[PDB]
Amino acid sequence: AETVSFNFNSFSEGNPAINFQGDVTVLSNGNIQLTNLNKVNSVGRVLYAMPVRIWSSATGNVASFLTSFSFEMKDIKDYDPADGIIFFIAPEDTQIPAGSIGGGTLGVSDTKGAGHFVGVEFDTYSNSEYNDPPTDHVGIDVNSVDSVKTVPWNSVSGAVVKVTVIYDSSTKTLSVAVTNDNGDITTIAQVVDLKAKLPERVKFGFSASGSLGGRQIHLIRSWSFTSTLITT
Amino acid sequence: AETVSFNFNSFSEGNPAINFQGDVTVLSNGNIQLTNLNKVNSVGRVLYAMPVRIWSSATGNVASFLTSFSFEMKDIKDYDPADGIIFFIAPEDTQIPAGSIGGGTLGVSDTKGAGHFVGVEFDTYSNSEYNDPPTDHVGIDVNSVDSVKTVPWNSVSGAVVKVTVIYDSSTKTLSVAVTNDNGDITTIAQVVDLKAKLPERVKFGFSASGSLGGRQIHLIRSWSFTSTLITT
Amino acid sequence: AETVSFNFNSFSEGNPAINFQGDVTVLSNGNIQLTNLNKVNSVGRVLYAMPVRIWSSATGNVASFLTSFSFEMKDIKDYDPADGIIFFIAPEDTQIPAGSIGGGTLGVSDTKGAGHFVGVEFDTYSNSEYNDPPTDHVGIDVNSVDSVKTVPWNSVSGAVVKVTVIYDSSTKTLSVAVTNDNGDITTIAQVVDLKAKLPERVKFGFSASGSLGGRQIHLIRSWSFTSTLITT
Amino acid sequence: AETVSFNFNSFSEGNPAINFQGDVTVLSNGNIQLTNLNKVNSVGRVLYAMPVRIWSSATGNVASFLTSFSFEMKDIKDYDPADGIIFFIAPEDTQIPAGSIGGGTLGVSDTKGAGHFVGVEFDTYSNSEYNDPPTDHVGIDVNSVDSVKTVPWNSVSGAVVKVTVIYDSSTKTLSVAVTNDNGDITTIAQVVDLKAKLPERVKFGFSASGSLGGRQIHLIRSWSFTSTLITT
Ligand SMILES: CO[C@@H]1O[C@H](CO)[C@H](O)[C@H](O)[C@H]1O
Ligand SMILES: CO[C@@H]1O[C@H](CO)[C@H](O)[C@H](O)[C@H]1O
Ligand SMILES: CO[C@@H]1O[C@H](CO)[C@H](O)[C@H](O)[C@H]1O
Ligand SMILES: CO[C@@H]1O[C@H](CO)[C@H](O)[C@H](O)[C@H]1O
Ligand SMILES: [Ca+2]
Ligand SMILES: [Ca+2]
Ligand SMILES: [Ca+2]
Ligand SMILES: [Ca+2]
Ligand SMILES: [Mn+2]
Ligand SMILES: [Mn+2]
Ligand SMILES: [Mn+2]
Ligand SMILES: [Mn+2]
Repeated sequence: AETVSFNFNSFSEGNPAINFQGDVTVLSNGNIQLTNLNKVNSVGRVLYAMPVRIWSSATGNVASFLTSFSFEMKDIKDYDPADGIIFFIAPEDTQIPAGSIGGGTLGVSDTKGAGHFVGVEFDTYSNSEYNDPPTDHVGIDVNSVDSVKTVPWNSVSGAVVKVTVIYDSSTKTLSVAVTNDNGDITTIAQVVDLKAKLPERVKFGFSASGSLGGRQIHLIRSWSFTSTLITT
Repeated sequence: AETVSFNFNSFSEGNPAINFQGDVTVLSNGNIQLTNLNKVNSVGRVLYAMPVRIWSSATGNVASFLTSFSFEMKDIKDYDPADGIIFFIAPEDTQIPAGSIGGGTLGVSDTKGAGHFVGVEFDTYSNSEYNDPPTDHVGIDVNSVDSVKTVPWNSVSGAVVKVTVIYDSSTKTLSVAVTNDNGDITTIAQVVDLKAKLPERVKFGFSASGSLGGRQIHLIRSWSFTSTLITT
Repeated sequence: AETVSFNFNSFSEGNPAINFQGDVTVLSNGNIQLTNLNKVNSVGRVLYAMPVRIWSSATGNVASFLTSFSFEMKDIKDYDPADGIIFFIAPEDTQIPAGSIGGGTLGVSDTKGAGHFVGVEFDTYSNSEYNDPPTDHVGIDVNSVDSVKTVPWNSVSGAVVKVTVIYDSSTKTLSVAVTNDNGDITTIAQVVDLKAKLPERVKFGFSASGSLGGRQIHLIRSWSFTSTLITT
Repeated sequence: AETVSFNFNSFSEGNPAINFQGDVTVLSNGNIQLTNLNKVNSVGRVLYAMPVRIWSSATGNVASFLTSFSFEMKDIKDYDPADGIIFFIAPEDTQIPAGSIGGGTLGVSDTKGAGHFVGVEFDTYSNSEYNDPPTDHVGIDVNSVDSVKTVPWNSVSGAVVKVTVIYDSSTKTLSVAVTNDNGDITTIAQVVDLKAKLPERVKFGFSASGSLGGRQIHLIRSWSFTSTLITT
């Protein structure tokens, strides 16, 4: 079997295993701050440097994975807490969209909200142009920020949130479990054929964005991942 | 929302939060040993004392849950390592089947392998009478030990295994991620409508069994659980 | 360590984790109203269903706990605002006293004011037969409503009151911090050996009562609790 | 009554309500980092600017207070995680000791471990010269880092810890409740006569320190406080 696994309790700038793109910054406490609070239409993204092979054209197998991470979003004075964080999977050549308006595109799509990626979003702002639900929410995105499926959620300022994601190759099911600060959990699952939406080699990472009037702190505190592809 | 959550790093006999049924024993190290190595057709089960309400007839909602636990199986001299452990959900009145033959019924079904429960089994013995696969395996069981779906696996003696289970109420999907000793992960997912197979109030627990010639150590080391039911 | 913890932001009738005794009712907003405004000598009690083990006869250890809750008392027309709320700890078999006269017994003691419990009372009526102080007050009760110790307080109609309680096993000190509507805090502490007054297994809950002429609204809005017993 | 209350969800440099002393730094996420990871014998302290009157020479009363705060300690590469954090109360003229060696003095005492303060310490290093216990611990300090009383504890890297403290004027009891990451709580209480150890006006704050080889991240995330002195 082909297995890739890593664990980050703290991040550091200069670690060859991580790729920073945009306004990403590494705080003294090891946390990653994705956006710059003083920039208009800010966008920051962090990726695992090494491309992971999620499927083989030789065998036809797709890999399974288990990943968990914790994040924190916090309100800043005078600005609307926006726009949110997104865990995504994209081709190995992925770069922040050219002329990115930040904001509701979460730093992964164009102005229409289209792009080439698959991901789970923790959206803290209702963008009517992308058909966002009227409340904070978690959603499964397949090549667009106009979510395929969403579920009501609640973002608490200064709260450490924990997430666990499981992808089962056989059923092609992607399920997420979000453990809120108060103990409550929120789940969402959707069938996504990674083999038909993405290429053999891909990169995993997080992205966040803001606008002119919408800004807040987007922190990534830890991240562990394991994937296994049956090579036979 | 209605949330139930608990965390067990070590177990102790005398804790009103746990129900012991059968040959269950609590070791000095805080571990739970499910079966008795000196008994024929031994059976031991441990349940969370408080019944959890997984669905409401009033609203029609089903709860979502996230649970993780670690176990260990170890070979003993002269006996075949059998038969395995099973994480199950059953009605609040659940008791070890009358005249239980232990063995391949995992302590949850009658001789035909039928019963009233939903669970995930870590089977270390191929019982042809229940249509078991020819190797160790993980399987989803709905009211029977003749698994609805299974996936090849490998039980390593003396190895601590970790499991994470997510049930999404919306899709009614139950997904499991098993992290082996060597780092590799095994997953299996299946759609199970809990509202149609079980009653409003249920109990969660683990069960293990042996036979005359099949016996091994079955240990439960830790267990954390959280469920949330939307009451609206 | 043996830890029991729960959190209630809202209560609902039908939740197996809660035991209702007496005139208790669950409002549409999730609050619990303890007494019935239309009944003479009304009494209502709510308990956490699962019995908690506060001490072990095996080791000799007593547990420590931290609990916080918020309540509201409101005046109704023509009736004297009485009699008050009481946070108590009693044996697992605890029931409203037979032939309870409600009133100044707070639904936990007999006519002489004796009973088997430990609790903190927020008394809004001076009952001279139980040697009550001449003003509203908070008191520590050990098997009697004739308080071991009391401190002047002031009950404000329609005001949300917050309370935090800490019990330190080592010193066997029980301290209470009451945060009034206007910001001021009131505290009271007393040494109470739980191991000598109560049995190994107990139940936690609140109780309220009224009389013929004394009636008012008694609301419980939220409640969180955590206890840890060192099992070694 | 005389009441002083404040609440900090995030800290900012430039807020006249806070006094920074030493290597204190305010991160972009609003957290306060007490020590400098690149300095030998680093020391950082933060105090509430306004002096609080804990007792009156006119009446003879002592104030009661309820305070809660959350912190985080994190391991850095190559350095021993030391030395810890301390919540303290000292005279209004309090300054970092002259020629402070940092380390085991927690930035509040001289080399002998003597000083003029009262506080609760979260010690992550056993300094034999101050008679420290052999494990991590919480302790009550009265004018010395050679704790009057301590209790075993465990510091988990990257874990958000919550603490609640209550001081009852009548009994002169100070009790602390520490809620660990895994849910368990730790408590410690001690009788301390504030009126005989400190002057009428004092200042509240936190302090942290490191040495040459001992360094780690010390963060203060939030802090709320309320004190009430009966003026009559
Ligand atoms: C006016 O633009 C909108 O501003 C919001 C905050 O107010 C969000 O950032 C949206 O993404 C953005 O489109
Ligand atoms: C006939 O006994 C069989 O023995 C095995 C070990 O050999 C297992 O325990 C099987 O369940 C049991 O059916
Ligand atoms: C005449 O009965 C009294 O009524 C009061 C209000 O007037 C309180 O309820 C007292 O407990 C009760 O003894
Ligand atoms: C010899 O210096 C010591 O270093 C330790 C870490 O190893 C701690 O910092 C002690 O306080 C300090 O006294
Ligand atoms: Ca949005
Ligand atoms: Ca079998
Ligand atoms: Ca009274
Ligand atoms: Ca020390
Ligand atoms: Mn969205
Ligand atoms: Mn099987
Ligand atoms: Mn009274
Ligand atoms: Mn110490």
